[PDB]
Amino acid sequence: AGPDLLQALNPTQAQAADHFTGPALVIAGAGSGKTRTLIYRIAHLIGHYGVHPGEILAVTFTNKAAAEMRERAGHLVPGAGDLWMSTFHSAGVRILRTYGEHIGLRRGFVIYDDDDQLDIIKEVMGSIPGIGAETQPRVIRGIIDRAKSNLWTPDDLDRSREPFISGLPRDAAAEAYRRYEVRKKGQNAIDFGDLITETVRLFKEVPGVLDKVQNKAKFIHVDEYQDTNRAQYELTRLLASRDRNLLVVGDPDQSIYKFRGADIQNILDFQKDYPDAKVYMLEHNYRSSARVLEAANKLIENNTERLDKTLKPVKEAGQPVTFHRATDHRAEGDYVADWLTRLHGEGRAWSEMAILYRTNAQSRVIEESLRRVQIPARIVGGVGFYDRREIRDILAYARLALNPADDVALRRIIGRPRRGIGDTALQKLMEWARTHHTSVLTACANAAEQNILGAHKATEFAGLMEAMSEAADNYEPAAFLRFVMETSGYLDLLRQEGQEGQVRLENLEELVSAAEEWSQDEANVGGSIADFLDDAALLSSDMREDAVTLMTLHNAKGLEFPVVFIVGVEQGLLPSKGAIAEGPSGIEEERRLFYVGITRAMERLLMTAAQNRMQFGKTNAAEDSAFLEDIEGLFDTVDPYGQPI
Amino acid sequence: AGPDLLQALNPTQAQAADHFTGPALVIAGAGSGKTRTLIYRIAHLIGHYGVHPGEILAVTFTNKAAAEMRERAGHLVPGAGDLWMSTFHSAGVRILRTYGEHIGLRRGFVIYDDDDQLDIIKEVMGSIPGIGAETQPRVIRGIIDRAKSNLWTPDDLDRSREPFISGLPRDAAAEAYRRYEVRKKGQNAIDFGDLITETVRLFKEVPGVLDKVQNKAKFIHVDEYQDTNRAQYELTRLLASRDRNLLVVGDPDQSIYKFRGADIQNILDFQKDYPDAKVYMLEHNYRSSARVLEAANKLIENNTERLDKTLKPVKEAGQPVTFHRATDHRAEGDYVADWLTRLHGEGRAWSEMAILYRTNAQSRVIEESLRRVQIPARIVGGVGFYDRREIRDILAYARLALNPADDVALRRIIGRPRRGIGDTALQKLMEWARTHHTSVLTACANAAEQNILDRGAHKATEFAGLMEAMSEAADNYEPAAFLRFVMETSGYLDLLRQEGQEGQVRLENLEELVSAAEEWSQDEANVGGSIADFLDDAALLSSDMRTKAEDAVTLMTLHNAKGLEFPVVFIVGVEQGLLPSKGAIAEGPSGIEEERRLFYVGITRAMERLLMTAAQNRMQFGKTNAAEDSAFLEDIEGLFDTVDPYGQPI
DNA sequence: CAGTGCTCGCAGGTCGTACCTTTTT
DNA sequence: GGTACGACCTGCGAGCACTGCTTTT
Ligand SMILES: Nc1ncnc2c1ncn2[C@@H]1O[C@H](COP(=O)(O)OP(=O)(O)NP(=O)(O)O)[C@@H](O)[C@H]1O
Ligand SMILES: Nc1ncnc2c1ncn2[C@@H]1O[C@H](COP(=O)(O)OP(=O)(O)NP(=O)(O)O)[C@@H](O)[C@H]1O
Ligand SMILES: [Mg+2]
Ligand SMILES: [Mg+2]
Repeated sequence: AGPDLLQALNPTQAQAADHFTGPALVIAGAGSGKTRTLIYRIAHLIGHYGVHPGEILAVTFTNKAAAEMRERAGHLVPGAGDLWMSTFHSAGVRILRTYGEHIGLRRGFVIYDDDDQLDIIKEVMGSIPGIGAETQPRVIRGIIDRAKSNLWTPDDLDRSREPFISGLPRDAAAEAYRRYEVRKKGQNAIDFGDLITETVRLFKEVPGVLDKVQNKAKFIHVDEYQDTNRAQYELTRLLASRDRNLLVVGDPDQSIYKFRGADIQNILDFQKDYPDAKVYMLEHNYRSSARVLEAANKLIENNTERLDKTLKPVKEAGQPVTFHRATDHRAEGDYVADWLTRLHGEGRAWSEMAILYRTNAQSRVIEESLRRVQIPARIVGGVGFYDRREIRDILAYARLALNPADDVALRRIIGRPRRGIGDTALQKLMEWARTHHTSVLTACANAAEQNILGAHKATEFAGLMEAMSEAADNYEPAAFLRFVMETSGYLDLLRQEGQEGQVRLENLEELVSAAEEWSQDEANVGGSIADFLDDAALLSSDMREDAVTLMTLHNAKGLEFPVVFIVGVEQGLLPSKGAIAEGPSGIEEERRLFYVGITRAMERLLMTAAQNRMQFGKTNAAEDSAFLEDIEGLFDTVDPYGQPI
Repeated sequence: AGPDLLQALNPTQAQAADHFTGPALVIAGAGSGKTRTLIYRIAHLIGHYGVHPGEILAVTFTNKAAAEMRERAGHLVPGAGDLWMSTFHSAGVRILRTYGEHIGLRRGFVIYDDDDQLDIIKEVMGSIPGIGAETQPRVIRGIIDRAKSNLWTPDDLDRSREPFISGLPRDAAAEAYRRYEVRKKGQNAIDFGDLITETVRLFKEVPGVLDKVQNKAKFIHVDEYQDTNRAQYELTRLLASRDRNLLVVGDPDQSIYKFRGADIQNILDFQKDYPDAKVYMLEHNYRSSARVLEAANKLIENNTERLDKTLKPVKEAGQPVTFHRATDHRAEGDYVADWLTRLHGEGRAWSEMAILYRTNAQSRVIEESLRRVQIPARIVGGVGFYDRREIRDILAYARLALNPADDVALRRIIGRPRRGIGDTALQKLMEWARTHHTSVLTACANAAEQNILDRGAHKATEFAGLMEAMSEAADNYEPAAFLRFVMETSGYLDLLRQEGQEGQVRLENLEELVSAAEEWSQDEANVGGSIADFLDDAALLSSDMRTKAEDAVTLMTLHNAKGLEFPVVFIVGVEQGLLPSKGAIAEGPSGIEEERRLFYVGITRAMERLLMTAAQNRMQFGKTNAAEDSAFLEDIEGLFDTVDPYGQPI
């Protein structure tokens, strides 16, 4: 043990990793060693001040940094597994899974997925006066999710500034959110946002529970605090409130989540909320060559009313930062394609390189261009593996197995394994659930009996589901799924129309393969199948080698690569058609995004643009990004083969 | 040298049974020993004249007479096994199964039922000028079957006397028969009447075949010759023509089949057709008590223009013949029910008794009144066991398995084990067979390929694939287990199992079909029997196989009864409108006289007691109607004794 | 370009109609 | 009375037309 702070950390990084008690703010620029300090402190609390691992909580946004830090502390300090380290939402689960029965969340409270929460909205919209038969359900969800991100009730939504939200009348939307709650609450179901707001509701209402939890978080670490919303803050303040051992780390230049409700004021107001906090500032960049740093510092400079802090380079100015405008986007794909294999020959490993884009659609062209040259590719945050119809419906059987209520799942799974269950019979069964205010699954069992709703076809279904329930009380997750896949008939469907479907059944076996890992894994000892549906539904962009890493500019936050390709630096993408109509605040949100990208590169940064670009079936002229003007003369533009132009 | 004639037969019976070569007619009244002569000649040909059994043929109308003459043979004479004994239609089968190719019947031609005849008709009658729904199919079937009973061709039908037939224009009906032939023919298929006409057609065109068959029929016997139709006669004359050893037996008073197309002239004109024949006449009734005979003799007496022949009773006048008019038809069922039990305790066994009725609907009432009292009931000629959907649909798989072109069977099967097979796709499949002149089966295999009958393209390939599996299982497999295969693999058991509460008694019948298919191949005459051989045997069955699928009262029609006898016989529904029937009355005297022969046959079945009944009211299919005594009881009045529900005169 | 919705045409089940009653291979 | 056949809904599937690319636990 005995990790001298001064050995692996510079003097102020050391003094901050030495902070023991009280509120602390660690505020510094990109690649200044913020996270690394956060990892060394965790080791320094245990080894020096003798804090027990079980007293420590460290929370970030994406689960990629969460695992990073777990192991990261380990080869210094054992007990990475004794530490509580995850996202706010993962914590939200664990807390509400242990304490849910206090607030009216019973056994079988579900995790209603994003796509899942649409069928709910569609089913409320008919009842509501605010209309467009044209208003997209996902617009209503935008309102709701963001509202719980601000920690507002439907009543607080009646009183919001704007008389119209998105496309809607203030009171209409509020009412949707008011009938959304009643429906989902009556299904014993909670959504993403609830995992935060409901926890905040748990600590305010039952103070004795908070007290017991704060024993597990005595010493509280938060990375990426610049991206925390009002809810997350409120949860944080409540967890700190007893011992006030809260130490948050962040950068304001890096706050890219505003669209989802990120509050830049949370990191910038930290000492107004905690006057007694200590403030540590890091001025040095350890990550990048001075060549890509000067480029970053000159870009972010253009942002106005930002805290101006020193970021001084510690590395010699490296290989010049380059940009290439290729006539086509396909030639942009081939430029990156080509220049990956070149850099490879020179000795760069595939994994040390990564491709960053504004929006996901940009990845399709990139892939095939890699595929062509046969460059191993690893895409992060594409169309999910758990998004695919194959896997999704199986879990809908899995959810409905544990939760007789879910009618959002019943919709997807009643149809595909064709039981010939009627369309008009689905409406009367919804009129059965409408008249009885009832758990829908039992009405189908009672279809032959009672009010008699094609009669028996329902009794045979409740029997197939009871068979899943009895197989849900006892049987193993890996083989319980198989039971479902088989006995539902989904596997007989897929076999019967199987030529394209055979690759679909291949996915379905892989679900058993991933469920083997989950079960035979170390943290899952005696893990329930309900615990698996939990862990699947919260996954960020390991469950979701030596390959080029494709992904979005947003996802990248917190990582670093020796070589980084930023593609689609163009007016309309970087700063986006949305962010252009926003006005200065919009452009300045983007400028931070482009900043985060630039600060990812360690040795080389290669950025590209296209003269023409296609989006869904029309080719359009493309203009260089306004941001390249901001950095002009800090980079050398390049021809498809690599020389200045 | 064994079977001494003068011991078991009276002298003229003996002289007749002694006839060896040349045409011979034995013509006598009821219960005279005509059939009883027929063995003793057959036995006398073998033991005395040294005729070889394989040279002998004996023919009748009903398998019941095929049983009679087989038992009569075996239980009375050694070496009875090779004797060729069956009906005309059964003969037609065996002859056409052996020689068919000479006349253009391919290997494995299919034998259609009478029900079967209607998918063919319903297919053709849309194209012909005489329009349907006014004219239902079963009328057109009536013409064709009767046309071929006369041995006539569509052209001959254009030349019939009547300008209208049943409800139809002469040439319209003729045209339907002309397009029914071309259809049936193109399926490699033939109906019953063909089993005669085609055989007659086979002997006329190819002489060398007739010659080879006439070796097996050198000596020919025909019982019940009075009921033979024009075709049957023509088939007989041809089989006789070479050696002319034909001996026919019969009674004119007994000719009840005119509606069938029976020729009363055939037995009457025998010596005009065979001027060298011998004519033996039996004047004695061995069967019945003098009391049941006098009643018969005095009834038939009323018929006019019939040959007058003395039937003199040999048995003392027995228990008086009784008649009872019960208020209801139910009380008539109850009177029969009641009096059966009575006759039982006094020592009569159930089987010695039988109940005869005119039309089959009369049996339902009777049954339950037997069931009530719990009297064992053996019903002959009711709704067939092989008529039932369960059975019939399985054999439609069997037929179609052997014969790809059977679109009459395909209809009754393709949809039953629901395959998603198109209603509207059946019309496209029929427009495929209409456009291609093809058998239907290969259009289903060619579904995914070719013209692609879609919205279910795969559905048809999976069908023809289920049928090839039935073809290969038809290739080499046991009849018993081959049907099981069909029952399972078609999914017909699956349907009845799934909705199985009522369908369990149905899947029980399907067990019985495997049971009789098991009982059949175990049978002695079936050695190395093909399943094609079974379907042949099944579709020709008269009113053993039908009755099986003991010691019981026998229920059956007056018609079927022809040729049998019982010590006790009930005759029910002797009433104006049943005996002689509402049709027979409208026919006028010829009709009246037919029915009088029909009633005559009933009376002459009874050995010891005949008991006849009537109802004052009779329900048929809803409304209860006033019922009247039959005008025939008038004919026999003072001859019998009326009775009350308990047995004494009113 | 693609994923989703939404409407046409076709399978099968259930429910109300007409005719039945001659008789058999 | 019984059956056998012809007209009425529900049910599912495969070519339209359509419509959306921000960014995420
Ligand atoms: N005292 C040090 N000596 C050498 N390297 C260091 C030191 N401190 C930090 N680093 C390195 O600096 C790099 C980035 O550190 P990091 O913790 O990721 O900063 P960060 O602020 O969390 N990055 P970001 O979240 O994007 O702003 C890592 O490669 C560290 O190894
Ligand atoms: N010579 C006889 N000796 C003893 N019994 C006889 C003699 N002749 C006839 N019988 C019996 O009387 C029955 C009637 O004769 P049978 O020929 O069988 O009926 P049938 O003459 O054909 N009447 P039917 O069948 O209505 O035309 C026979 O079956 C014998 O039982
Ligand atoms: Mg960091
Ligand atoms: Mg006889």
